[PDB]
Amino acid sequence: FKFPRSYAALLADWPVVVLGMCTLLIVVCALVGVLVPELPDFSDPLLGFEPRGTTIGQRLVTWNNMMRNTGYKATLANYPYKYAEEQARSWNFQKDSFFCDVPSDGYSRVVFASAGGETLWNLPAIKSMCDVDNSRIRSHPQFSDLCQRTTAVSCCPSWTLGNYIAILNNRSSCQKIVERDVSHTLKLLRTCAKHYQNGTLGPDCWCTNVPRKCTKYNAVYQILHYLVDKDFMTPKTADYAVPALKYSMLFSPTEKGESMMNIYLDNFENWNSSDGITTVTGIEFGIKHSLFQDYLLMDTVYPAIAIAIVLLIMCVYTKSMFITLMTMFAIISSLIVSYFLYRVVFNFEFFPFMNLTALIILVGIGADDAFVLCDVWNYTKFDKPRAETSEAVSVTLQHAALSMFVTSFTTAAAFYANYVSNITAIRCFGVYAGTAILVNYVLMVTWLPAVIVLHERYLLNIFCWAVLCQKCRRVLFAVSEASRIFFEKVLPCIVIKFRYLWLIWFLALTVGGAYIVCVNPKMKLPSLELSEFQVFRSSHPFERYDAEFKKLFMFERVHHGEELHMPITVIWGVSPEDSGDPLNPKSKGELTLDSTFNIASPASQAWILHFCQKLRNQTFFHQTEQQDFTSCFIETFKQWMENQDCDEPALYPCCSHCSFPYKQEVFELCIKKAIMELDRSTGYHLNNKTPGPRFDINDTIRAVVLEFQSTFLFTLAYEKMQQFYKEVDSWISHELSSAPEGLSRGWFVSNLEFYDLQDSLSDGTLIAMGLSVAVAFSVMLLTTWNIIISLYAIVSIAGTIFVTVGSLVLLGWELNVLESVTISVAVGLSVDFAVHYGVAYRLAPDPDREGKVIFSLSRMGSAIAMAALTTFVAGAMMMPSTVLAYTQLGTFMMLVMCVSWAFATFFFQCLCRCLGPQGTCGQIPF
Ligand SMILES: CCCCCCCCCCC(CCCCCCCCCC)(CO[C@@H]1O[C@H](CO)[C@@H](O[C@H]2O[C@H](CO)[C@@H](O)[C@H](O)[C@H]2O)[C@H](O)[C@H]1O)CO[C@@H]1O[C@H](CO)[C@@H](O[C@H]2O[C@H](CO)[C@@H](O)[C@H](O)[C@H]2O)[C@H](O)[C@H]1O
Ligand SMILES: CCCCCCCCCCC(CCCCCCCCCC)(CO[C@@H]1O[C@H](CO)[C@@H](O[C@H]2O[C@H](CO)[C@@H](O)[C@H](O)[C@H]2O)[C@H](O)[C@H]1O)CO[C@@H]1O[C@H](CO)[C@@H](O[C@H]2O[C@H](CO)[C@@H](O)[C@H](O)[C@H]2O)[C@H](O)[C@H]1O
Ligand SMILES: CC(C)CCC[C@@H](C)[C@H]1CC[C@H]2[C@@H]3CC=C4C[C@@H](OC(=O)CCC(=O)O)CC[C@]4(C)[C@H]3CC[C@]12C
Ligand SMILES: CC(C)CCC[C@@H](C)[C@H]1CC[C@H]2[C@@H]3CC=C4C[C@@H](OC(=O)CCC(=O)O)CC[C@]4(C)[C@H]3CC[C@]12C
Ligand SMILES: CC(C)CCC[C@@H](C)[C@H]1CC[C@H]2[C@@H]3CC=C4C[C@@H](OC(=O)CCC(=O)O)CC[C@]4(C)[C@H]3CC[C@]12C
Ligand SMILES: CC(C)CCC[C@@H](C)[C@H]1CC[C@H]2[C@@H]3CC=C4C[C@@H](OC(=O)CCC(=O)O)CC[C@]4(C)[C@H]3CC[C@]12C
Ligand SMILES: CC(C)CCC[C@@H](C)[C@H]1CC[C@H]2[C@@H]3CC=C4C[C@@H](OC(=O)CCC(=O)O)CC[C@]4(C)[C@H]3CC[C@]12C
Ligand SMILES: CC(C)CCC[C@@H](C)[C@H]1CC[C@H]2[C@@H]3CC=C4C[C@@H](OC(=O)CCC(=O)O)CC[C@]4(C)[C@H]3CC[C@]12C
Ligand SMILES: CC(C)CCC[C@@H](C)[C@H]1CC[C@H]2[C@@H]3CC=C4C[C@@H](OC(=O)CCC(=O)O)CC[C@]4(C)[C@H]3CC[C@]12C
Ligand SMILES: CC(C)CCC[C@@H](C)[C@H]1CC[C@H]2[C@@H]3CC=C4C[C@@H](OC(=O)CCC(=O)O)CC[C@]4(C)[C@H]3CC[C@]12C
Ligand SMILES: CC(C)CCC[C@@H](C)[C@H]1CC[C@H]2[C@@H]3CC=C4C[C@@H](OC(=O)CCC(=O)O)CC[C@]4(C)[C@H]3CC[C@]12C
Ligand SMILES: CC(C)CCC[C@@H](C)[C@H]1CC[C@H]2[C@@H]3CC=C4C[C@@H](OC(=O)CCC(=O)O)CC[C@]4(C)[C@H]3CC[C@]12C
Ligand SMILES: CC(C)CCC[C@@H](C)[C@H]1CC[C@H]2[C@@H]3CC=C4C[C@@H](OC(=O)CCC(=O)O)CC[C@]4(C)[C@H]3CC[C@]12C
Ligand SMILES: CC(C)CCC[C@@H](C)[C@H]1CC[C@H]2[C@@H]3CC=C4C[C@@H](OC(=O)CCC(=O)O)CC[C@]4(C)[C@H]3CC[C@]12C
Ligand SMILES: CC(C)CCC[C@@H](C)[C@H]1CC[C@H]2[C@@H]3CC=C4C[C@@H](OC(=O)CCC(=O)O)CC[C@]4(C)[C@H]3CC[C@]12C
Ligand SMILES: *[C@@H]1O[C@H](CO)[C@@H](O)[C@H](O)[C@H]1NC(C)=O
Ligand SMILES: *[C@@H]1O[C@H](CO)[C@@H](O)[C@H](O)[C@H]1NC(C)=O
Ligand SMILES: *[C@@H]1O[C@H](CO)[C@@H](O)[C@H](O)[C@H]1NC(C)=O
Ligand code: NA
Ligand code: NA
Repeated sequence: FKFPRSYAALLADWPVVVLGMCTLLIVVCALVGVLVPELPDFSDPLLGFEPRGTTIGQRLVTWNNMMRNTGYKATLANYPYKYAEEQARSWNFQKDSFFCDVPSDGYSRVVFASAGGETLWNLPAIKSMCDVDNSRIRSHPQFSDLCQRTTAVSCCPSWTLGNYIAILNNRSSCQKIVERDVSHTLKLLRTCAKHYQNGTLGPDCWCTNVPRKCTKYNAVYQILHYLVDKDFMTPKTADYAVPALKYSMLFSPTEKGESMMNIYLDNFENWNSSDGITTVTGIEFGIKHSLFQDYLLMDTVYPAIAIAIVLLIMCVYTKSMFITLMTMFAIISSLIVSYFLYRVVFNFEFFPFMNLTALIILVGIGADDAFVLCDVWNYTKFDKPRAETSEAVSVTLQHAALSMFVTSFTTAAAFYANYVSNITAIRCFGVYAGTAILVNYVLMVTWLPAVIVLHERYLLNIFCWAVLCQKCRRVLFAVSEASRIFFEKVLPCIVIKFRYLWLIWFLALTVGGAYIVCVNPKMKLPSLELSEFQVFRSSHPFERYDAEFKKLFMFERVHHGEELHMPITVIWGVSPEDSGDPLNPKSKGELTLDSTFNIASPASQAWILHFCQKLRNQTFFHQTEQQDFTSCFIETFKQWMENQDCDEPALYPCCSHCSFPYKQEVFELCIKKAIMELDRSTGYHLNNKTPGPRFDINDTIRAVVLEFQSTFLFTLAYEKMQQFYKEVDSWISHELSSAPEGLSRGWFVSNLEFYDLQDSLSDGTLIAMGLSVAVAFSVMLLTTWNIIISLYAIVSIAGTIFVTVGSLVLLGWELNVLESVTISVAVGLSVDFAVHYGVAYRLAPDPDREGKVIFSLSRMGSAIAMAALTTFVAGAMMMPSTVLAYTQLGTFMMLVMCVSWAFATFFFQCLCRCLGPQGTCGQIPF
C-alpha cells in the first residue's frame, strides 16, 4: 500500500495525519497533566527562595534539624534523662478605665499619614483615625467574632492616640476628647521623652527615677514606643510648638492573620484610602501571602488580552485566520505539553509561582518563527511558481528550519543555564520555560508546515458588507505597500547614509552603559530580608509597611535592632550535610551523627578548653563584662569539679583532688552529675539553643555546642558580612586543622541566611550569563561560517546587553530572584535579530558590501520587526498588574526589544556597510 517516502512528502501528501497525531498526543498531555499530578499550590510565594547546596546552607539546615530533634526522648537531649529518672526514683474609659492588654505585632494594624501634609498631632486627624477604625474594621459583620473580649456586651477598645488621650484626661472615649486634652497630652510627651530615651520609662511601671504624671497607665511609654514615628519627640527640635508627627499607627483587637481577609476585601481593597484629613498609607493584617494567590491568578487576564493583540498582528501579516489561530493553538499547547513533561516525565513536585510568567514569555516570543516560515514560504512560491507541494515544502524548510532553531535554542539555553543556580525556584523556572520554548519550536516545524499545506489546498480556494470588504481590501493593500516601501527603500537609505552618525552614537551608548554597569552606580544586591520581600508593586499598602514603616516605629526597630552582636556557634558530633531533595523545598533531610566523634577523651578535653581560651584572644571576639558560663561548658565543668569539697562519700569520683584532663569514665560520670546539679542548685534551664553537650536516649554524649559573642554586629551589607564570615571561618578552620581526631570534624554557624542568599544571587548570575554568552557566539560561528560577521554580531550583542542592563540599573533594579534570571535571558533573546540579518548578508547575490546590506534589510526587515513588535506588545500588556513579577518581566520585554532591534538594524548593519567581508575574506572552512 501507499506511504510518503520523505518528510516533505509526509507534510505535503498527508497533512491531516500530522495534525491528527499532534492533536491526539496534545490531548493525552492535557488529560494526564490534570488527572495524575497534584495541582500547584501558591499559598507561600517565598517557597523555594533558599540556596540548598551551599556550604553555609548545609550548615544552616543541619542546625535546624538539630533543634527540632532536641528534647525529651528525642534524637538528642540537653539532659541525661535516663540518669535523671533514676534520681527521681529515689467601651467607657470612665468605668472600664483600662485597655485589655499591651499592643503588639500580634494585632491587626494600619499606618496613617496626613492628607494635607500637616502634623498628625491635631484633633481632626486624631478623631479621623478613630472614625476610620469604627467605620471600616468594627462595622464589619464578622468583627464581633474575631475581637478579643472582656465581656459579651462589647469588644475591647483599639489602641489609638484618641483613646490614650481619653484615658489620660478621664474622658469616656476617643470621640469626646477636646483641644485641652490634646495639649495636656503633648506637654506630658515633651517632658517625659528624655526618660524614655534614657531607658528609665518602661512597659510595666503602672520607673523610680520618673515623675508620676507620665507613669499614669504606661500611656506615655506606649504612645512613644508604638503609636508615633521615630522623628516625633527626637532630641533635636523638641522645643517646637507642635512637632512633626509624619506617621501614626492604630491597632485592632483582632489577631493578625487569615480571619482579616473578608474585612480587607469588603472595606479596604476598593476604597480610595483617605478620609480627606488622613490617608491610610500602610496595612498589616497578616494576609499579604493569602492575598497573593488571588491576584496572581486574577492577573492572568493580561496575558489573555495579549493573545488577542498577537492574533491581530499575525492575522494581518499572514492574511488568514486559519494559519493564525492554528499558530496560537500551538503556542498554548507548548505550555500544556511542557507541564505534562515537567510533572510526569521529569517528576518535579514543586511548581514556583515564577512558572506562571512563562505564559507571558511564550505569548511574546512564540510567533517569531511563524513570521519567518510564512515569509520564506512566499519567497519560495514567487521564486518557483510551478513547483509541486513537496518541492515547495522542502525548499521552505531548507531556508527556514535552522534559523528558527538557532533563535529558539539561544533563548531556551539561556533559561536552562539558570539550572546552575543554588536557589530552588530559579532552577525550576529555568527548566519549565526552556522546555516550553523547545516544544514550541517542534510545533513550528511540524504542525505549522502541515497547516500551511492545508490552507493552500482547501481554504485558499474557499475563503454595508459589499463595500466594507472592498474598503478592507484597499486599506490592507495600502498598509502592505507602505510596509514594502519602508523595508525595501526607506530604511536602507537611513542606515547607509547616516552610518557614521550611527557608529559614533551607538558606541557612546555602549560606553555609557558599560560605565553604569561596571563603574558607578553599579547594580546592587538585595537590601531587605526574605520575610520583607516585595510581591506587589510599591504603591500597595502592604509593601509600604515592609519597605517604609517597619523602620520608623520603635517597636518594629527593637524587634532586632542595631546592637545585635554576631554569635559564633561551633558544633561537633553532627555531620553538616543536607540529605533532603534539593528540588523539593519542603524536603529537608534527616539529622546525621558523626561516629568518629569523642569529647570525653583526655586529649579532646585538653584541646577544647585551649580552643576556648585561644578564641577569646582574637580581635573578632567580644568580652561581655558578665561571664557566659554556657559559652564553653568545659571551663564551667572544670570550675565545678575543683570546688567539690570531697569529705562526703558521694563526691569520691567528682572530687577537687582530680587534675583537669579526667579519665574518660570520670568525665562521662561527673558531666551527668554536674548537669543534674545545675537545675536544682540554680534557676538555670537548658533548651535546644543553649550551648553544652547533647545526650542520646542512652545518656551518651553524641554532640557538643560552644557559643561566643563577636565584635561584628548583624548587618544586611554583603561586604561587612563577607568580612565577618571569612575572618571567623578561616581562623576556626585553621585551628580545627590541628585538633585531635574526634574533634577534627567540627563546624561553625551563625545568623547567615541572608548573606548565603546574596552570595548565591551574585555567583549564579555571573555563571548563567557566561554560559549564555558562550552559546550565543558559538551558534553564530556555526550559522554564518564567517568570523567577521560573528564578531560584529557579538559586539552589537554586547552593546545591547550594556544598554539594557545599564537601563535597568538607572530604573533602580537590584539583583534579586527573577531580576537575576532576566540578565541571562537578555543574552539569549539579543542573539536573534543579528542572526537573521547575518544570514541574509551572506545569502545576498550582490558582490559589494553596500548591495549585501540593502539585501539583508530588504529580506529580513519585516519579519524582524514583527518578532520585535509581538514581544514588546506582550510586555506592554503586563503594566496594569498588581503582581510585581508580571510588571518587571513586561518592563524587561519592552526594553530588550527596543535595544536589540536598534543595535541589530542600525549598529550591526553599519559595521557590515563600512568594513563587512566580501569575496570569502573571513570564511571558516567546513
Ligand atoms: C494557563 C493559566 C491558567 C490559569 C487558570 C486559573 C484562571 C483563574 C481565572 C480568574 C478570573 C479571570 C479570567 C481570565 C483568565 C484568563 C486565562 C488565560 C490563559 C491563557 C492560556 C475569572 O474571571 C471570570 O470571568 C467570567 C467571564 O465570563 C465571569 O463570568 C460571569 O460572566 C459570564 C458572562 O461573561 C456569565 O455567564 C457568568 O455566569 C458570570 O459568572 C466570572 O464571574 C469571572 O469570575 C478572575 O477575574 C474575574 O474577572 C475579572 C477579570 O478581569 C476581574 O477583574 C478585576 O481584576 C482584574 C485582574 O486583577 C483586573 O484586570 C480588572 O481591572 C479588575 O476589575 C474580577 O475581579 C474577577 O471576578
Ligand atoms: C552545660 C552548660 C551549663 C551552663 C550554666 C549556666 C548557669 C550558670 C551556673 C554557674 C554558677 C553557679 C554554679 C551552679 C552549678 C554549675 C554546674 C556546671 C555544669 C557544667 C557541665 C557559677 O557562679 C559563679 O561561681 C564562681 C565559683 O564557682 C564564682 O567565682 C568567684 O570566686 C573566685 C574568687 O573568689 C573566682 O572563681 C572568681 O573570680 C569569682 O567571681 C562566681 O562569682 C559566680 O558567679 C552561677 O551562679 C549564679 O547563678 C545566678 C542565676 O542562677 C546568677 O544570677 C544573676 O543572673 C541571672 C540570669 O542568669 C539573673 O536572673 C539574676 O537576677 C542575677 O543576679 C548569679 O550571678 C550567678 O553567680
Ligand atoms: C484527538 C483526535 C482529534 C485524534 C484523532 C485524529 C483523526 C481525526 C485523524 C488521524 C489520522 C487521520 C486520517 C489520515 C489520512 C487520511 C487520508 C486523506 O486522504 C488522502 O490522503 C487522499 C486519499 C485518496 O487517494 O483519495 C483523507 C483524510 C484521512 C482519512 C485522515 C482523517 C482524520 C484522521 C483519522
Ligand atoms: C487561541 C486558540 C485557543 C485557538 C484555537 C483554534 C481551534 C479551536 C481551531 C479548530 C477548528 C478551527 C477553525 C476551522 C475552520 C475555519 C475556517 C477558516 O476560514 C477561512 O479559511 C477564511 C480565510 C482564511 O483565514 O484564510 C477561518 C478559521 C476557522 C474558523 C478555524 C479557526 C481555528 C479553529 C476554531
Ligand atoms: C504556567 C501556565 C502556562 C499554566 C501551567 C499549568 C496549569 C495547568 C496550572 C498552573 C497553575 C495551576 C492552578 C494554581 C492554583 C489552583 C488552586 C488549587 O487548589 C488549591 O490551592 C486549594 C487550596 C489548598 O490546597 O490549600 C487547584 C486549582 C488551581 C486553579 C490550579 C489548576 C492548574 C494550574 C492552572
Ligand atoms: C530537543 C529538540 C527540540 C532539538 C531539535 C534539533 C533540530 C531541530 C536541529 C538539529 C540539527 C539541525 C539540522 C542540521 C542541518 C540541516 C541541513 C540544512 O541544509 C540543507 O538541507 C542543505 C540544502 C539547502 O540549504 O538548501 C537544512 C536544515 C537542517 C536539516 C537543520 C534543521 C534543524 C536541526 C534538525
Ligand atoms: C520530537 C521529535 C519528532 C523532534 C524532531 C523533529 C525532526 C524530525 C525535524 C526537525 C527539523 C526537520 C528538518 C528541517 C529541514 C529539512 C531539510 C530538507 O532538505 C534537505 O535535507 C535537502 C538536502 C540536499 O539538498 O542535499 C529535508 C527535510 C529536513 C531534513 C527536515 C526533516 C525533519 C526534521 C529533522
Ligand atoms: C546540552 C546541549 C543541548 C547544549 C546546551 C548549551 C550548554 C552550553 C548549557 C546550557 C544549559 C547548561 C546546563 C545548565 C545546568 C547545569 C547544572 C550543573 O549542576 C552542577 O554543577 C551541580 C550538580 C547538579 O545539580 O546536577 C552542571 C552543568 C549543567 C548541566 C549545565 C551544562 C551546560 C549547559 C547544558
Ligand atoms: C493594542 C492596541 C491598543 C493597538 C494595536 C495596534 C495594532 C493592531 C497595529 C500596530 C502596528 C500594526 C502593524 C504594522 C506593520 C505590519 C507589517 C505589514 O507587513 C506586510 O504587509 C508584509 C507581509 C509579508 O511580507 O508577507 C502587515 C501589517 C502589520 C502587521 C500591521 C498590522 C496592525 C498593527 C499590528
Ligand atoms: C535613540 C534611539 C531612538 C535609536 C533607535 C531609533 C532611531 C535610529 C530612529 C528613531 C527616529 C528616526 C529618525 C526619524 C526621521 C528621520 C528623517 C529622515 O529624513 C529623510 O530625508 C529620509 C529620506 C529617505 O531616506 O527616504 C532622515 C532620518 C531620520 C532623522 C530618522 C533616523 C533614525 C531615527 C533617529
Ligand atoms: C559580556 C557582555 C556581553 C555582557 C557583560 C555584562 C556583565 C559584565 C554585567 C551584567 C550584570 C552584572 C552583575 C549585576 C550585579 C552584580 C552584583 C554585585 O554585588 C555587589 O557586591 C554589589 C554591591 C552590593 O549591593 O552589595 C557583584 C557583581 C554583579 C554580579 C554584576 C557583575 C557584572 C555583570 C555580570
Ligand atoms: C499598546 C498595548 C500593547 C499596551 C497598552 C498598555 C496600557 C493600557 C497600560 C500602560 C501603563 C498602564 C497603567 C499603569 C499603572 C496603573 C495603576 C493601577 O493601579 C492600581 O491600584 C490597580 C492595579 C495595581 O495594583 O497596580 C491601575 C492600572 C494602571 C492605571 C495602568 C492602566 C493600563 C496602562 C495605561
Ligand atoms: C516595538 C519595537 C521593539 C520596535 C519594532 C520595530 C518597529 C520600528 C517597526 C514595526 C512596524 C514598522 C512600521 C510598518 C509600516 C510603516 C509605514 C511606512 O510608510 C511609508 O514609508 C509610506 C511611504 C509612502 O507611501 O509615501 C513608514 C514606516 C512604518 C510606520 C514602519 C516603521 C517601523 C515599524 C514601526
Ligand atoms: C534604542 C536604544 C539602543 C537607545 C535608547 C532608546 C530610548 C528610547 C530608551 C532606552 C532606555 C531608556 C532609559 C532607561 C532608564 C532611564 C532612567 C529613568 O529614571 C531616572 O533617571 C531616575 C533618576 C533618579 O531618580 O535619581 C529616566 C529615563 C531613562 C534614562 C530612560 C530614557 C529612554 C531610554 C534611553
Ligand atoms: C583556539 C580558541 C581561542 C577557539 C577559536 C575558535 C574560532 C574563533 C576559530 C576556529 C577556526 C578559526 C578560523 C580558521 C580559518 C580561517 C580562514 C582565514 O582566511 C580566510 O578566510 C581568507 C583566505 C584567503 O586569503 O583567501 C581567516 C580566519 C579563519 C576564519 C579562522 C578565524 C578563527 C576561527 C573561526
Ligand atoms: C539619664 O541620662 C544621663 C545623661 O546621659 C545619665 O548620666 C543618667 O545616668 C541617666 N539616668 C539614669 C537613671 O541612668
Ligand atoms: C476620596 O479621596 C479624597 C482625598 O483625595 C477624600 O477627600 C474623599 O473623602 C475620598 N472618598 C470619596 C468617596 O470621595
Ligand atoms: C592569650 O594572650 C595573652 C597575651 O598575649 C597570652 O599571654 C596568653 O598565653 C594567650 N592565651 C592563649 C590560651 O593563647
Ligand atoms: Na525560533
Ligand atoms: Na534567541
